[PDB]
Amino acid sequence: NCPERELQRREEEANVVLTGTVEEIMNVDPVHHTYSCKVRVWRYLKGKDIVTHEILLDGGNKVVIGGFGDPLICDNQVSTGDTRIFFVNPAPQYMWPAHRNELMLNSSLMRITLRNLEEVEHCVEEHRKLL
Repeated sequence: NCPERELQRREEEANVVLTGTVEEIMNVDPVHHTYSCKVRVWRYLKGKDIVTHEILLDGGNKVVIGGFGDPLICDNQVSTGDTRIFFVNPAPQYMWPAHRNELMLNSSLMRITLRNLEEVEHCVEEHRKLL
């Protein structure tokens, strides 16, 4: 078993949460031993406004996500054609230019099922109620 933070904590530590399809595996980051992929976004579950103002989208619905293969994350691998729920954050400036204009994976990838979609949306809405 691989220890994973509670859903509550994960939603809290990820400013952007989206669903999408892996279209292409891109380059490797030899320093952190991770890789990036081009992902066609379907819908945002959180942080859509953050992506709109800080990321230059390709073709209007495609983004690059990096950090796959990270040892700190339990479910961290993908192949072309995979569909998942991604918990990510825009890459900080100190990770530029290697990860410039990329969203970085923050916690385990989740499969696309209505149960997962419902639970994640609820956790996002609850955290928003404290507002």
